[PDB]
Amino acid sequence: ATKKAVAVLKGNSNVEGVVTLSQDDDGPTTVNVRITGLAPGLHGFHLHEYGDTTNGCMSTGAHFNPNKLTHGAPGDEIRHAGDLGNIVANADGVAEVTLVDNQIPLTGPNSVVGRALVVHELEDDLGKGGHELSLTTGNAGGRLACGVVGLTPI
Amino acid sequence: ATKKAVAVLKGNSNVEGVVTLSQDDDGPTTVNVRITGLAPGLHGFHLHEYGDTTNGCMSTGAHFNPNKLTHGAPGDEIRHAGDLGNIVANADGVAEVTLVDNQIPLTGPNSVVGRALVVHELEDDLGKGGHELSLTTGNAGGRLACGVVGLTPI
Ligand SMILES: [Cu+2]
Ligand SMILES: [Cu+2]
Ligand SMILES: [Zn+2]
Ligand SMILES: [Zn+2]
Repeated sequence: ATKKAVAVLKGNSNVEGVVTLSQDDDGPTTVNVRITGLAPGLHGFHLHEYGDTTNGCMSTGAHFNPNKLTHGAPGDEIRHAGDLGNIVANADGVAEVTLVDNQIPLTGPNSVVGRALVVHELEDDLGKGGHELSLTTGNAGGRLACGVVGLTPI
Repeated sequence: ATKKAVAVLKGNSNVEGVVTLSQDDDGPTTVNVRITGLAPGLHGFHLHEYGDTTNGCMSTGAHFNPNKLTHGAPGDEIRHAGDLGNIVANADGVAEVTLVDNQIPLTGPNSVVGRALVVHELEDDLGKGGHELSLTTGNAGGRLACGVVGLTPI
């Protein structure tokens, strides 16, 4: 029983991309990321709470965090539901990677359909940077591009 | 049990807009529309099945139609769930209006969160135009702008 979703990422920058998501029943969610125009290196990549882009990517609110935990790495016990970690942009400015995660389902109470994905200006310090913002945003800086998670045919 | 959503409509031209949606429990959905850049006159306004904008507005698929009926006016018995009728653009190209509809909930099996709102080039003939496309699309022509229905703070 596969369900599928997609986010088209755009912003007030030259960064663009498409992210596809799929899930069987209540299993983990598979996320295929392809984003262009990125500065080579690490970029924070998160599922934010709201699929609201009225005033740009800041309208999407904070990292999706139904458990009221602090910011961490995807592999950590302590993390936000939306904490997908970093993606790596290559020398052509392309990040292309498939991630699998268990806190961003497409069905049920914590469904991320209608929320938003956001790619960030800076590396996500995973809560370990010892910076003022480490424990909330990973100090990932600005929101280069974002898109609402929408349903797509199976 | 209040729920709210929003769609930010964008497309290939200067037509753009913001549509807010709200629903208490499982009652009707109130829809506040503001769209600019329109040719003065009538424009079809529909909720399409998919929140997929990978191929511009065409990838949003057909009108949301969980009951598999033919295309109609919002007040008709025989209509698509997504059939919200026409909106009227004034001489300045602005269409601002509030609609209430009972087939576009924000929760449940027929929820429209993660689907898409689309504003059309032409008038929706409401299935009565005696046209080849009347009973599917209302012969409403091209898709000027569209946006995914995303969650927004209550
Ligand atoms: Cu983020
Ligand atoms: Cu339509
Ligand atoms: Zn976080
Ligand atoms: Zn229709």
